[PDB]
Amino acid sequence: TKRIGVTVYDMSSFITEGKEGMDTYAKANNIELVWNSANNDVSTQASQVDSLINQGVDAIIVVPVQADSLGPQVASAKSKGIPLLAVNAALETPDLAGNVQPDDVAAGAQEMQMMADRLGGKGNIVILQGPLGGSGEINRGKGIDQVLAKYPDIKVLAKDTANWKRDEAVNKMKNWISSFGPQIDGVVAQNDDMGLGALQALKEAGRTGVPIVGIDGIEDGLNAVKSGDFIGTSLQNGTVELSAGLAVADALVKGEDVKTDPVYVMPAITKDNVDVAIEHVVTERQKFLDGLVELTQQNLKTGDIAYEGIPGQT
Ligand SMILES: OC[C@@H](O)[C@H](O)[C@@H](O)[C@@H](O)CO
Ligand SMILES: [Cl-]
Ligand SMILES: [Cl-]
Ligand SMILES: [Cl-]
Ligand SMILES: [Cl-]
Ligand SMILES: [Cl-]
Ligand SMILES: [Cl-]
Ligand SMILES: [Cl-]
Ligand SMILES: [Cl-]
Ligand SMILES: [Zn+2]
Ligand SMILES: [Zn+2]
Ligand SMILES: [Zn+2]
Ligand SMILES: [Zn+2]
Ligand SMILES: [Zn+2]
Ligand SMILES: [Zn+2]
Ligand SMILES: [Zn+2]
Ligand SMILES: [Zn+2]
Ligand SMILES: [Zn+2]
Ligand SMILES: [Zn+2]
Ligand SMILES: [Zn+2]
Ligand SMILES: [Zn+2]
Ligand SMILES: [Zn+2]
Ligand SMILES: [Zn+2]
Ligand SMILES: [Zn+2]
Repeated sequence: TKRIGVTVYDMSSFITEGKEGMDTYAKANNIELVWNSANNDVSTQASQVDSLINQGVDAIIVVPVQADSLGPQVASAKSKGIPLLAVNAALETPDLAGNVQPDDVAAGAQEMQMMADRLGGKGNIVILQGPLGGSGEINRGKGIDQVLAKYPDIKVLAKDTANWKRDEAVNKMKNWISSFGPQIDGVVAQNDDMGLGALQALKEAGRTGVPIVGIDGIEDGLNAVKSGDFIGTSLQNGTVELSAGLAVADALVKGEDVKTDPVYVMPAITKDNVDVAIEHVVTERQKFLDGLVELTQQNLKTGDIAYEGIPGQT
């Protein structure tokens, strides 16, 4: 019956894994999802929101390219009575109907603390950023910086974007390897994909054993934690977070009272608890998806949208 438009920045690993959860929730709730991807382009994404508005969908979910963007489109949707939500990354507009977000400051702090823990408080790092001007790099950078403020013997030799993408990260890391070589003691990657690119560049330079930390716990990232290729990650289960977003959208379409700004807190993932994450995200995906609608409705009650039973969670 309900038609809910989705425009995402790109089909990243996180979004790709999460789409299955969104689509599972939609099918269980009589929602047709209109999927669009903006391939990392703000104007494309603006055009997609315009189109969804023109189509008269019941609600719109934006996973934004840029935080400072889409003002006219979000004001249009609001003026027309179409609930528009930001999910997964932030928008600056005051007109959102819902706002379903990770705590990216916390996640950045957590990854940097994992690295500081590994290094014993001393060493030289490089930092791979998400797309500049997205809330993910802004907020993860703030949390990294909060932790760097405690460690005078940790030095950042370089920081740059690789736009969430593995192969950008390989090329950035190869330039830093040619500049700094074995002065690089660790890599803090703002997502797992970029950390895996760095891993590949280091391998091809003949370096194994360099500490790398990520964020997301995508399939390949969890496997990297299990194998020791990463020191840790922070779980951002897209099946969970994106389905939570859709559930807030669905409640707004139905006129129900709902918490419209729940926060997804990413649990730390290490070799101690990576098995369970592997079951949910890698080896037992379909069993997890069979449970997802129920998990989502329970968690929308507690507000604890990240709960999935990872060791360490409440
Ligand atoms: O670019 C939007 C988000 O910041 C992004 O989807 C991140 O949450 C994710 O960690 C990237 O892999
Ligand atoms: Cl994937
Ligand atoms: Cl699917
Ligand atoms: Cl589907
Ligand atoms: Cl791309
Ligand atoms: Cl306004
Ligand atoms: Cl912690
Ligand atoms: Cl802590
Ligand atoms: Cl993956
Ligand atoms: Zn892409
Ligand atoms: Zn699948
Ligand atoms: Zn699907
Ligand atoms: Zn453009
Ligand atoms: Zn902002
Ligand atoms: Zn307004
Ligand atoms: Zn916080
Ligand atoms: Zn911590
Ligand atoms: Zn050193
Ligand atoms: Zn920035
Ligand atoms: Zn590659
Ligand atoms: Zn190569
Ligand atoms: Zn994956
Ligand atoms: Zn809000
Ligand atoms: Zn919790």
